[PDB]
Formats: sequence, structure tokens, C-alpha cells
Amino acid sequence: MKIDITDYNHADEILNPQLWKEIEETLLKMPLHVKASSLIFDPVGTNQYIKDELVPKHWKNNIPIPKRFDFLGTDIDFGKRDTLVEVQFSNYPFLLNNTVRSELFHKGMKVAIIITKGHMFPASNSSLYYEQAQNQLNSLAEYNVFDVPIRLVGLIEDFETDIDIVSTTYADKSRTITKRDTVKGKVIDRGTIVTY
Amino acid sequence: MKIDITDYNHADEILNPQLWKEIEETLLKMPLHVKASSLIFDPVGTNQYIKDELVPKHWKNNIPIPKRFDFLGTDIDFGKRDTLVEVQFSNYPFLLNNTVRSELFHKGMKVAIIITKGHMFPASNSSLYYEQAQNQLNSLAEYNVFDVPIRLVGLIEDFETDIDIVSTTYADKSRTITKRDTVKGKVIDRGTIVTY
Repeated sequence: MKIDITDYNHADEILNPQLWKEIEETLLKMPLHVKASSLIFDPVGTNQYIKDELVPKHWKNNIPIPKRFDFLGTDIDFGKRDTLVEVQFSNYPFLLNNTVRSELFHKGMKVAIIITKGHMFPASNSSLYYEQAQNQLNSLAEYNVFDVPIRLVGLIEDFETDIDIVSTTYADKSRTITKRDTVKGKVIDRGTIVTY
Repeated sequence: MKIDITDYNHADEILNPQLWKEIEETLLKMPLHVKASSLIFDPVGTNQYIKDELVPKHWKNNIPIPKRFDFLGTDIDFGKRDTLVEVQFSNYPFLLNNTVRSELFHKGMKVAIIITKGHMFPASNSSLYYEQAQNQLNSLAEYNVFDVPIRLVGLIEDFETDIDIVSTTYADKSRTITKRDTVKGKVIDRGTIVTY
């Protein structure tokens, strides 16, 4: 996928280039994961993909307790050396969520990378999106509310362009994949995901 | 105008019925104030109307310093006895704005009334709206973040219904009214304000 980046409190000069590269390379070669709602962004598939890539690179992971069993895996955290990676795709309250995480951060870790998906992707209801997270952080930054270094990453794709897509069907009850296919497609014109 | 109300921390049992009545009666007989952007919600006209009604009823007022001269008057505060009324129509960061106001509130006032306008009204860019403020407060309430009693009020109008409208044109430079008319209209189908 493609990515848009917003750095706060000079996360760019603080971040270990190699640690950032591991995250960046993983995201760039990663296809768009989608599932039925028709086709919507699949955060669990996405986090599973990220996890399988970073675990072998020695990133320690932790999966936050979901407000709903079938939501488990919608958000995931990774840590390595002094870097914290927080994938936030759920509808958990953004500012409150991070204010709470910020507290622990200040009580070691020196920079945090937050991964979100662009608004262009149709998704679960009220689920966080990049532009919204950026707006909120731009606002706090404006009044010097926080000093923690943050690299905010937005997962996006260009419109009307052939891309690799992974379509999955889950039997959410224990979660199971009953069907999956790796096809080609693109996003039309929020956007609409089209498969070939 | 019509109003929708959401109470937090039992603002409803704490609020002086007469103090609430002064606020409620003012809002109910108040027409929809609009101006050119075509026609959009006019917060200054609205606050001027509210101010002219409450000052004679002994509500002390205070107008917050705007982040922009021509924005001055977009938000206004009123106090009387133990009640705080905060009209919030601007794009100032909601949670941060109120967290800061909350701090002073806890350092007397016993309940706060926050007035916003519904999402149905086309308005200034990124300006706060009722449904958004409610979502954010519902979220903080969910995790017992604040205990301050709040009555959140949303200014709305029914669709396809004849209503009184005040259309104004300002020479924003010192603010001046160069043109104004009191007509009839309605909101079609965000919504679109139509005048007759």
C-alpha cells in the first residue's frame, strides 16, 4: 500500500532509520486487505499481515482487549528497542485512547508510530481514519499539548490504479477464515473497492 | 428553533427549572439566522439574538478571544447564579476546549449548558456540530472521564417545514450589517436553506 506521513515533535529526526525502514517496507509491499461489510477495509487481515512480517524481525507484540470479541485484533501494538508502533483501525475514542497510552508512555520508549488507514477506504462504522487522527493531533500540537514524538502514518492507495487485493470471509463466532482470494482490482471515485 | 437535548451526569436533576426555562424559551422562539457562505448558519447573528434576550434577564456575558478577528462572537458564554451557558459554534477543538474550561470549572458553578447547532445546517468549515459533540461526550461518559453535569443542547429545525429565517450580510473588516431581511423559508432534504 502507499502511505502518507505526518510527524509531530520531530519524530523524523528521532526515529532509528532502520527501525522505520522495517515498518515502511512492510507497509509498502502489503496489499489491500478487504472483506464483506460491499467490500470494506479488513483491519484483522491487515494486522495479521503486519504481525507475520514483524515478529520474525523481533518486534514484540501485544493485542489490546477489544470492547467486543469479534473486534479483537482490530488494533495491535508492537515494540522494539525504543520504538512503539500502534496500529489503530477501530472506533475506540482517539484522543482518550492516546491520552491514556501517552500517560504510560511517560511512565525507555522515545518515539511512537501510529498507523491508520485513509478515509478513502469504506470501513467499519465510526472507525478511526488518518485525516481525522491528523486533524486532532494538529489541534493538540497547535497548543503544545503533548511533546511525545509521533510519526502518524496513513494507509492509502491511488484511485483508478491496478493494485493487489486480498479478499477474506470470516466465520466470526473463535475467528475463522472460510474463504479468501488474492486478486487484482482498484478503487473507484468514499471510494468503492472493485475486484477483477 | 427546535432543540435536542443530551444530559450528562444528571444535569437534568441539578438544573434550576427557572434558569433552564429562560434558556429554553429564548431558543424556542428564536428564528434561524443565516448568511452567505449559498446560505449558511450565522453564529454571530445567533449569539447576538441570545445575548439581547439574556442580558435583560441578568445573565452575565463574556466573549472568548477568537483565533481570528472576523470569528470574534462565534462563541459566547453566559453565567447566572450557579449555571454556565456556553454557546459553541466555532471550529475550536471541542475536547481540548472543554477540558480547559472544565479545569476552571473545578477551580460556585454546579452545572453547564452547552449550545451547539445540528449537523443538518450547512456551516463554516470544521465548525462544531451537535452530533459530533454528543459523540465525543458519550465517549468520555462511557469511561467515567468527567463528572461535571452538562446539558448538551442541539439547535435544529424540522425539514420541509415553514420556519422564520433571518438573512444577514456583514461587512467584516469592526463588523457591520450592510443588509438584513426577515423572511420565511425551510430546509430541504447536508440540508439546504431555502428562502421565499
